[PDB]
Amino acid sequence: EEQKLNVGHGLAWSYYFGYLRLIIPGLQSRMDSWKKGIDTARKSVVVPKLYLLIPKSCYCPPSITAADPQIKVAGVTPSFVANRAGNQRREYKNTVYCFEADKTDFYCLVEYATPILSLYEMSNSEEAGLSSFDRLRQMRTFVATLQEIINSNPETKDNCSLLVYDDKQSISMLIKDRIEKDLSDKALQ
Amino acid sequence: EEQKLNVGHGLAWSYYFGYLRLIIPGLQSRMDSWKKGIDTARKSVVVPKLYLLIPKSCYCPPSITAADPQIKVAGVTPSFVANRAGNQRREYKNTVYCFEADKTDFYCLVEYATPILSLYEMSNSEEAGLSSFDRLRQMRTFVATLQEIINSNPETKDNCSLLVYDDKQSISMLIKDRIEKDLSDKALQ
Repeated sequence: EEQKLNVGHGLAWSYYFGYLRLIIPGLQSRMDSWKKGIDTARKSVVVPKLYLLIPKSCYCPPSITAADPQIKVAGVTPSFVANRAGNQRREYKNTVYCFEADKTDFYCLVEYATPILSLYEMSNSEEAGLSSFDRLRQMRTFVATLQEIINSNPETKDNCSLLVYDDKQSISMLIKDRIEKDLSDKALQ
Repeated sequence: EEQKLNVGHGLAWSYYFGYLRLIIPGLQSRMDSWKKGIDTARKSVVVPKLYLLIPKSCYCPPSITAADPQIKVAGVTPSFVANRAGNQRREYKNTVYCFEADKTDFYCLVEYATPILSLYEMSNSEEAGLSSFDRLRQMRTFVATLQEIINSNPETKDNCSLLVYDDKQSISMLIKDRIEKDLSDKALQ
């Protein structure tokens, strides 16, 4: 049936509790400590936000740097600890990316929304129950639900942005345009 | 709404394409090579199946051995490679467990169904959209969908068994009873 192919709401709740709720809270404070390590002649903007890439094809390439060689790994925050299910502790580190634009170095966190890779696989699969699968519809439920979850948590609301785009430009260019849009409003506030 | 809390079908499709489709196919052949390493006086049964623990609470403890100290790590298959999304290769290894019962050593693969940990978190969370969340209903959609996916792939159908149980006995005892049930029928066939 089509109902077993209602998958997007699940992918969102899983991505949040299994990952985003763990790696995002605290991010501003971590970037404040990390930012103090930049000491250069170069103008640099450090944005304490994770930019989540949601390509329309749902194809998540395995390396950011390989998809856009303008986005280069700048380093990594110090490790921190986060808890699932009350008491299940794991160590994490945020990976900082850097791209140059308009003679200024921009630093942020960037990742693909890896759960949508299953949307890609379900749409190209051969498996049996998949005839009435609608990739864009599930990608929309994912985005919509995930956006609502992220907004409902003040530890994630302002430190996370979902970037939906047609991957058929470049991702660094997309991120630069979003950073400009976001930074204007944070100054307005 | 309740519809954004229809999550079980998603957790199942994600667990399959993001994990089970990758670590299960080939398992019989891997256990055949691994089995040849057992050389002892002890009677031993090597079952080439992954037994997936689905506790009713949806609490997945972080160690099999810590939940049941009768299930001990016996070793690991040689590494193999599996592909997501056509071309995204990662290395994997199957972890073999051993428990003793009735004076015979039983060897198999055992894992908790980790996606259900998000069902646990959604039911104890405080987050906003979660008022009409029904943990058992979502755990049933998960099991039902996952069972259908696993059966539709001949590379997984016979090398995977879902063990649903009330975690309020022991898991090794549960697995032993399922192995007896399964081994009878494989002989009938």
